[PDB]
Amino acid sequence: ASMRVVKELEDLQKKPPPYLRNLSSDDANVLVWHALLLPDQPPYHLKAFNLRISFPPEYPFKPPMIKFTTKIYHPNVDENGQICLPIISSENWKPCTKTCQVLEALNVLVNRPNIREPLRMDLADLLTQNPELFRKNAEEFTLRFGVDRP
Repeated sequence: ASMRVVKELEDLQKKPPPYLRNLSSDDANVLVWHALLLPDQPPYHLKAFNLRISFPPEYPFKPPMIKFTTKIYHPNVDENGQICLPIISSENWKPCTKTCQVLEALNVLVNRPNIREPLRMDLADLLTQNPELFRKNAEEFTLRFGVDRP
């Protein structure tokens, strides 16, 4: 479990995707990772967003758990950094799924909001109905809470 996680960790730190920075495991726990996500989608591209990836002791039979620690204003994340990400839901989780694929799909989600099945519906509606107003909302919130962009 820690054995699988460490090698996944090493492989990603060595060859990171461009949208993933400061990938490292917690000072103490090897089954918790932290990373900055760098969205490209305005206005989130102004800041970087830190996330906590937790591996359960059962991993890879059980799916890992991702949350944002940095606050983000987004249709698909709640105020506590929670997300619905199919690839790591229990319904869908497959032990042969790697963490890099999890991270890829999260990057996709952040970049391309799912308006059909959102976490924050008002936000989904806003984004469909007044994209420019959404953008102002997300921007102020990004600038206010975002980690500086590398």
